[PDB]
Amino acid sequence: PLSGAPEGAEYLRAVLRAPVYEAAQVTPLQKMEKLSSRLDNVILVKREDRQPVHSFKLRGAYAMMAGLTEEQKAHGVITASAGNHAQGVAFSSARLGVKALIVMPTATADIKVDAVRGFGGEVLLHGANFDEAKAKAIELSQQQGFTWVPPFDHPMVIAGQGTLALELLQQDAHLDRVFVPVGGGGLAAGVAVLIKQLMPQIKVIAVEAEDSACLKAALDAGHPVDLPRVGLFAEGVAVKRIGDETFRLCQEYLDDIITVDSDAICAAMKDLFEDVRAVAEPSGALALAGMKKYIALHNIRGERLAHILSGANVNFHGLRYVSERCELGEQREALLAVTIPEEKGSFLKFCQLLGGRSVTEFNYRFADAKNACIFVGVRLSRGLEERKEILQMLNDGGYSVVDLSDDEMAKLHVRYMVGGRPSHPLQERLYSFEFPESPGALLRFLNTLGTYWNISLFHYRSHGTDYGRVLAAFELYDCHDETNNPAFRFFLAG
Amino acid sequence: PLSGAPEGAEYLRAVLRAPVYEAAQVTPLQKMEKLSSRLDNVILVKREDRQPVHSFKLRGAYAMMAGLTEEQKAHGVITASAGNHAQGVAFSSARLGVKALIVMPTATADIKVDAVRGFGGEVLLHGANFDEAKAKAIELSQQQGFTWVPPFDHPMVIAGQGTLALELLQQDAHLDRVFVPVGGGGLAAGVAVLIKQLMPQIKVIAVEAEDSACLKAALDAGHPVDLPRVGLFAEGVAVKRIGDETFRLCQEYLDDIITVDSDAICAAMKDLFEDVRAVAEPSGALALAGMKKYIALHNIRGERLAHILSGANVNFHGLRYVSERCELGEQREALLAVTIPEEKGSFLKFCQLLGGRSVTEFNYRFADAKNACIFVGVRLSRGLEERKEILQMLNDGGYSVVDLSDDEMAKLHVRYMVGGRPSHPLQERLYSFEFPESPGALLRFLNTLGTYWNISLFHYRSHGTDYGRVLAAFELYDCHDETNNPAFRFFLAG
Amino acid sequence: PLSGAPEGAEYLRAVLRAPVYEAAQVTPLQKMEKLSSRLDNVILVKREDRQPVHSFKLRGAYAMMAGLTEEQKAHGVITASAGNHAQGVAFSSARLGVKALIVMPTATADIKVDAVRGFGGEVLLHGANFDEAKAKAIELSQQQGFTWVPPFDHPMVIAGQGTLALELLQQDAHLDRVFVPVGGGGLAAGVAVLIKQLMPQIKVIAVEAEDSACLKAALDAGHPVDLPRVGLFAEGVAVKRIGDETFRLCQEYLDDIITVDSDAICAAMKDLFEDVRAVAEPSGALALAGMKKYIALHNIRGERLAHILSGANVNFHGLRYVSERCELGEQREALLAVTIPEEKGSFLKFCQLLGGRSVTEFNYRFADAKNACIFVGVRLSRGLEERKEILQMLNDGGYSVVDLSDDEMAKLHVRYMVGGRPSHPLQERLYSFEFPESPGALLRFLNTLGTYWNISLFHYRSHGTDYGRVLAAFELYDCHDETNNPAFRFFLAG
Amino acid sequence: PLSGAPEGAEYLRAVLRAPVYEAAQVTPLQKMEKLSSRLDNVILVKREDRQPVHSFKLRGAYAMMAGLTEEQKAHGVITASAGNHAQGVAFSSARLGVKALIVMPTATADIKVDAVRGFGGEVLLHGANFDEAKAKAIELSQQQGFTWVPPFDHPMVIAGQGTLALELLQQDAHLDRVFVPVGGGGLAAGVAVLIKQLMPQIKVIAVEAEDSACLKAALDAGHPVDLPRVGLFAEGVAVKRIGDETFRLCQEYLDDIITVDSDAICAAMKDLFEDVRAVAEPSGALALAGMKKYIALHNIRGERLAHILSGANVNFHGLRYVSERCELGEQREALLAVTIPEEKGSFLKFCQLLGGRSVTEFNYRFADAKNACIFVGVRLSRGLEERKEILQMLNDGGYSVVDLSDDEMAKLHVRYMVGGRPSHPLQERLYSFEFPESPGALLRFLNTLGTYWNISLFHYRSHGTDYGRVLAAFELYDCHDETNNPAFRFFLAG
Repeated sequence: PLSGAPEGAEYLRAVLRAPVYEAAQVTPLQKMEKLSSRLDNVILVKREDRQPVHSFKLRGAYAMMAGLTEEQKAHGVITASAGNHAQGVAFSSARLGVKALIVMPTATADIKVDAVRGFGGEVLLHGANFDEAKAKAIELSQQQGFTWVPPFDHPMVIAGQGTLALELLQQDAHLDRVFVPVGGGGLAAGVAVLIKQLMPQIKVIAVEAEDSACLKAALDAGHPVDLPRVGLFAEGVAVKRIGDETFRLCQEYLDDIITVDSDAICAAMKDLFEDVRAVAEPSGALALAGMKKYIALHNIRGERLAHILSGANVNFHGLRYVSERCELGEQREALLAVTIPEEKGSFLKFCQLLGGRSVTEFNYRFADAKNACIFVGVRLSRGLEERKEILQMLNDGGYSVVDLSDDEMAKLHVRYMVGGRPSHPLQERLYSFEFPESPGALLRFLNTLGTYWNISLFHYRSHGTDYGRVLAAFELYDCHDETNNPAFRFFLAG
Repeated sequence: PLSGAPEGAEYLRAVLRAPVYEAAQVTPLQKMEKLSSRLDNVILVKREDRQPVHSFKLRGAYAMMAGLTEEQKAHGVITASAGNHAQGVAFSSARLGVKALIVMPTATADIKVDAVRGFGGEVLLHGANFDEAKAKAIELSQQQGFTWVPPFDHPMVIAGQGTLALELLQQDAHLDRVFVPVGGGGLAAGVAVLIKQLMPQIKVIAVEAEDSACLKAALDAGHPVDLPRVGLFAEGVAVKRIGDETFRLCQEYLDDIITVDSDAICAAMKDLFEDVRAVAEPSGALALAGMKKYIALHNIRGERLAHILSGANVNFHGLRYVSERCELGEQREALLAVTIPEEKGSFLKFCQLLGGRSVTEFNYRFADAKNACIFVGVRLSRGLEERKEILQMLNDGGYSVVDLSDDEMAKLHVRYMVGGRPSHPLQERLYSFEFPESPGALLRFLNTLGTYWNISLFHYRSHGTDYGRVLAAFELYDCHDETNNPAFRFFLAG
Repeated sequence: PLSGAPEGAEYLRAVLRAPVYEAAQVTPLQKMEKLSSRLDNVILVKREDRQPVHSFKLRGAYAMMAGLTEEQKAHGVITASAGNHAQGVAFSSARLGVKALIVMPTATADIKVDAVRGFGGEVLLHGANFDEAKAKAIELSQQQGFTWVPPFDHPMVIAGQGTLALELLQQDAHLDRVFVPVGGGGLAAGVAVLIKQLMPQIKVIAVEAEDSACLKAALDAGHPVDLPRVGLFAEGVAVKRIGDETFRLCQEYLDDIITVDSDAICAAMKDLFEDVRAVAEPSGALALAGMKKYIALHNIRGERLAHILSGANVNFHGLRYVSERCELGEQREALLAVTIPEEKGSFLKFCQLLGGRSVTEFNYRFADAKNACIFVGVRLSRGLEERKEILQMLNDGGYSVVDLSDDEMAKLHVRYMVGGRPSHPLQERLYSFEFPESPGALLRFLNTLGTYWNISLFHYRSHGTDYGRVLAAFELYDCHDETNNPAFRFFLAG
Repeated sequence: PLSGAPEGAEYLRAVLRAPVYEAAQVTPLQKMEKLSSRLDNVILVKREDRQPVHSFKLRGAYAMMAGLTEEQKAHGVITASAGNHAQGVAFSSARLGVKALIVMPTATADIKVDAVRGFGGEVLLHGANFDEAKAKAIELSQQQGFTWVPPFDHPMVIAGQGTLALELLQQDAHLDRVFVPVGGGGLAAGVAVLIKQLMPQIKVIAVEAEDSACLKAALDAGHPVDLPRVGLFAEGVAVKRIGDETFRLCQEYLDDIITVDSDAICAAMKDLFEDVRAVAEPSGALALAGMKKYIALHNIRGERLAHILSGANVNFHGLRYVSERCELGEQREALLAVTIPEEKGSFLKFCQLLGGRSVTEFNYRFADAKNACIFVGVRLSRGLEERKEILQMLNDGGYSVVDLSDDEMAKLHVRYMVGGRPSHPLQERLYSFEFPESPGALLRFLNTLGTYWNISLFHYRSHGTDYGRVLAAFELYDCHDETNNPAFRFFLAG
């Protein structure tokens, strides 16, 4: 049984002896083909999302729990967590045949609670926050003799995580460098100590989120230190203080460290989905984000580089924020302020020039009696090249257009704010419409709507798929009368 | 070699003889634990996204291509597709050692083109649309002797898809019913003919998208018929006419058919991600959406039910639309019209009552000199129960609140339209702000901003994670002066 | 639950549903490369010796036992067997978690008893013979409620054995014919009924030992019949009466039957060891022996032919008889009666002509004062061709030699009988010798022994490896005085 | 590329990088249940007979050949061998896509030649012996540029063999000691250097055949030395001189060495067959024979001990010698000199007392007119206990019996020599007989034969199975007249 501050050879022995395959499985090491071509390196991903709990954490939990005494196992284990560690402990306890109590705050989402219960753990809801949940777990440990299972700061947890690197070196014995995400440091400590026993020429690089960089803080100070604040986007690495034993190993065996911001994590999440069709949680894509930054910083080319996709436990709706952040750094649409006359038919005449393109925004509220201003978005497939062709076509067609595609406020805020109330109150009626979405679908809708009615409001927000949905007001194809809709009355009526 | 209209026993023999495991692999059959508990059935998912091309289509393509003569193989194969069939053909041709030409429209996204090239196919860009690409492929087939590889309407393609059902019946020999998505019918034809040879008591149910229901149309008419229109949300099943041979088999061996709308497909995509952490493309989640509708329609309980996750090739950014549609049928936020005085400090005083909750929207534009109206969104974790508690707390605090949470126009349109131009022009300056996102973060920002300045515009749209980003205008923490921003000038300035 | 006389489609369903992989495993189907080349067919072996009990029998036992009711399982199972069925039942009961009592005669070898105990069965030693063991098992079944597990005559046992054919047809879906050994008929019934449901064009041929041919007897009579006698060489098929339900299926679904003698089984055992390095028990090589006979009888060429290596439970010492029988049909040695003078040095002079060959026999006892007769064996590597060269060389050297290589009595008996007592009593002393075995080793020993002593007895029996061991008597290199050895006194002394 | 005399860390790196799984496979590590119980240790066998060439040798050959330059690979490889190394080289060259020439003596058995050709090597028959074959291979290496592939003395061959130990330590990370057979030392060098890098507390023990102990000789001298002679029973370890580089590693990293004789190897071969139903060639069972000797020498108990079953390439007929040697150290039969009167019926009356036992020998030739002496063998199942019961029963029945069961000359020689010529010439006729073999079968034959005829010769040699075969002569049930058989005339006639 490993205790205290083991030597490197002792950690190697414990990694080899850790019975993790009673619960965990050997996960694939896959080449990222598109990113490898773009970045001129062989980039490999270690797919720990393929574990039954969708993260690496069952490795360390099983290794530590399997190493307990028979009396400790008879008295049960306990931890405090609503996340990946809780699932790892619950699953391991089902595989070992040991009682596991997991304490989580009372406000924990039911889906997280049932996930842990489904893996085999007994759950106790207690506490206004994580700190109160952990205090209760520790008190129950004292009163009832449960053994606390730590998320990272324990030699047997570290040895368990080290089994991932023992697989890695046998799946590609020609690796040059390995990138590892760092929360409390158990994964990085285990990977680094094992690699440096077997193939010490391999470089091991820690990656932290810049707003949750407790390892970097500790390295700068020479010892663990508390972060005042921790960003919450990447939950798995949202750790304020590095572990004592994980720090000892990371300080000794890591070769480098790099930090990245949340938008870089977002772009790495999209990379992983496009290349290997894997969803990574933000902490699971952190190591790739660091690798990409490191490749550019050091002009790395021609090497074999691996990162750990450490987990996939992210809520489906969380991917909307990630995609919205990725779009800001991409060129998927043109954003235009188009000034056209307030004459009936002008909207149709403009859209006729857009032709068979996918319109993503077409937003307007009456203001000036002479000229309407429309916020127009157009899907692009060829980026700036295509944006310029649309601008040139609109100019050759005699339209006054201001390009807003690089306007940060348009991209971040104003695209969600076009509309509001008219300059003076209008006698208008309000209608919603729906049509199948295809290139030219808005054009054909406007052609059908015609010129008889003066439009005083228009909202159309489309991702380019499925159905287009229009809100329009007219002064005095599914279609529904929305006149005097309460939301209109409070925020759009004059 | 199967030709024409084979008997059921001949299809069974061809399924057993199809050498698909030279390219495809046996995919897992997994229990959906959460959905099984909610719907009181054992619900199983066949994970064809685990194929190397992330769909089932390599099965039929390899079986057909492996069955060609040596001279046909020497002259190469050809198809027209930018999607899952193209990848299946390209991958099979690399495994068989045969030249494959794939013709795709010239406007095909580069990522789709490189995916096919990466699987081993030669790509020819030709045509303004799919029909022109297919005409060129057929002409090249005539001129140069390439053998056309059809996406569904061929007995050896059908037999190849049938290998999926041969695995299925050995992975759970106690299944009650199997649900299958239908595009052109090759998958359903192969699954149904095989199941009815081996275990005919199993029910096989076709699932179509209601806006792409060519099998249902053909069943109603008694023969294949052209759909006038096909919805494009579910690309893999966007087929206007059922196959001749697939129709013969589906008419004879299917037990039922059901259709579903796009929002049901969206909800099934979220189900699959939450239960087995798999991303399905819309066609890949179609069968589950049908199964859920069928369970309710027929009060099915206590049965073992399987569906095919047929593919995972959906663009990452496409998940934003899916999530936005899912949210409309859920209770994740309260939407409020809050009327508060136009006195400095009123925004802070209201937010102080909201306390440590996650605000998702806080949007305002000056209108009336006496009362401001704010569009407020609040994240919920306990649904309508929690919504009512917030309403009651706001009422007990003396605020005039209109609940907009069930207002379809607020949910679909007005939440993207609050702002616009003031009732008269104002002397104002515009600033953007950013702060780390956490419960109470907007409150602490407003507390810091203080009461010195009269706010005339406020926009704050948050998913509740990472960083909060505010746009505010003031009449005469990262912070940037945005005064006279062009997007503001055209759409927000008075 | 299958009962009575199920239809073919019901057996197919039960084969698919039999949960055999909780105990048994998918076994390899291997090409026999050397035999395929010699016999001009693709000959494949299904390796049921790779099951944990080294025979197929765990398939049927697990399928039947898993299908019992909860009350039957609670009361336990029982059978009577000291062989492969006992092991199958014991192993299945350990996997199912059910009590299994196995009754075996009291004289059962300890190694068979401990094998069954080691697989997880409780063993009761009872009875002077198998019939008394079975009567006790049946009585215990009545008194204590154990469910009898039959070795073959039960629909669920048959369905269990059928899983082997379900694997077979997926491992080579292009098979032409399958050969199956028949004891009581459970294996053949299961294989035939399954194959004829899935690929009825495949021919299924039963193979019986000619001295244990109860299926052939039953087919000739039209119903099960008792054999008066059963040969005991092939224990697994030593069955006097075909099963009732196995007969029904074999009569309906088999295409042919063939019988073979024990020497053919012996040759098939050697074939299997030489080609795939597998040891088959006699019943496990029976199907191959039938296939070889069938190929020649019907001039089969160019086909894909499979047989079942049904078991490997044969005692190591049993392989000596098998090898000795194989040698009689081979040309591995020349056997000679060499008449040489009774002059000191004649043995050495003859061996000097043999040179560097491996002598297998060199046996002599004084008889005639003028001419000695030696029984000489010589290892051959080139068969009759080499035999003739040795005869020609001996004749050119002036020796009188009678070729005994084709003498059946020399091969079967007299090679174990050369020696005995001299024509009159001699004053002799007896010595044993040992030397390292190599070509020419006997020659070098005789050269060292020299001509000083008159040899009156010589025995040397060598397999051509390791050490040569000589017994010699002389009238008045390890070496031991054996004079007045008791065995010499009773059987060799004059 | 490893060259010269690498450090331990360099060998570890090369073991991890050796691409052996392009040809070799991970082989099982199995507990020997019966031997573990008898010897009070956990005894595990590493099953290298499961490689496609039925020995470990493809590991080292593939690792060395895969590491050659492109030009070396283009010019081909060569070796000289008719055994396991030849197969390893031939198979590797087929997997690598490289020409391999294997030179073997012209007298090599066709089955060995075709085995190598079947694995993919080109074979050249050249030379009167192995030394001439090797000289030709070396000359062809010089003239045509083939790269010589050595059987053991090369760092990349050693690293390849080391992959076996890398599997071993992951299959049981709690091993105490590992036993390894030693021919030229490549296996032991690779196993020892790897184990001592990863888990140096594990003891590694070399096992040599006492008559082929070139490592022990080299250890005693301090450097490689030539053995004058090498025993040929264990072909794979029949090496006269240890390798230079293998010696360096074995001297540094081995913990002990032990030697065993051929009979111990024989007993280990039987152990392996009885426990795991594996056939080992003599070199493949050598390590187990050493382990058994080591356990007794050092009173080892309670440990986890592994040995390498290094190969299974032994000819089927070679197992007869192994079984015959094992029988000498066992108690499977009683051997008796029974003196009975020369009165018609005496043979029948004696056998009637033997009853239903299995007679293995019943041999007689007329000598004294008053008393016949019979050589009688009886199968035992309860060893000395049962032998004594038979002796006591025969004595109580009034027979004069001399126990020959412990007589080494009876067991080794005289059992093959009872018969010969009568004291004076007799008028006799000779007949052969055959009957089904079962307990009491000889008794029933003698009862049928009756008392009418005076028997002057009787030979009956049975292994107790299948058919009993009698030769008998009578003075003046299949049955054939053998009178004046030539073998009788030369060796049995008076």
